[PDB]
Amino acid sequence: PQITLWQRPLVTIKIGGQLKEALLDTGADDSIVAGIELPGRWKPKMIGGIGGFIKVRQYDQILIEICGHKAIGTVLVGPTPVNIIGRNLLTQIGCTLNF
Amino acid sequence: PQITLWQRPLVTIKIGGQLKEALLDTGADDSIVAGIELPGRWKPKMIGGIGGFIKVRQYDQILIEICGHKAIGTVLVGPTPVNIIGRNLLTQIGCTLNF
Repeated sequence: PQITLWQRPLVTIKIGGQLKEALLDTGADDSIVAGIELPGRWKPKMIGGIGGFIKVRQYDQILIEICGHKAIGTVLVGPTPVNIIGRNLLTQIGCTLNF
Repeated sequence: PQITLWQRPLVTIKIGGQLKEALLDTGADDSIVAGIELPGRWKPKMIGGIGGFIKVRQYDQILIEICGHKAIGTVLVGPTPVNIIGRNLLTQIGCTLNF
């Protein structure tokens, strides 16, 4: 479909039974979700953002169904403001920026 | 043109005789630019980000030529690690997220 940036670009995700809403972000190299209970072994990485660095938990091989398109990528769990579906998942779902 | 998100969508911007590169960012409601000397008056505003918060200069009605497309909107100047062309300008040049 096409979205049409007059509204913030939100899509729904299904990540391990938890139905949460997430933003498609073109200027986010990674996807970070807040509030989800994610289960297993994790490698701790530190991410950057603007005036910010937060320790995310890097969990690999997590299936996330983004708006009814599936992608098995890497999701970071953290105290983020809005949930992000960044480039690492956007590529799998075939997302393109156009003008 | 349609940008593939396998590589960061960095576009060239022309803002007041200063040529620079900027990120095409759907997850930012406002466009922020680092310390590029801009002329005029500025209104207080400080915005929400991941990790924290930064104070900017609400500069309304300044022109920015993004990929040779002219747009005029509110640009913010400040402690940004990286440059952003956010939603308030993104829809003026005609940008859509397709999938």
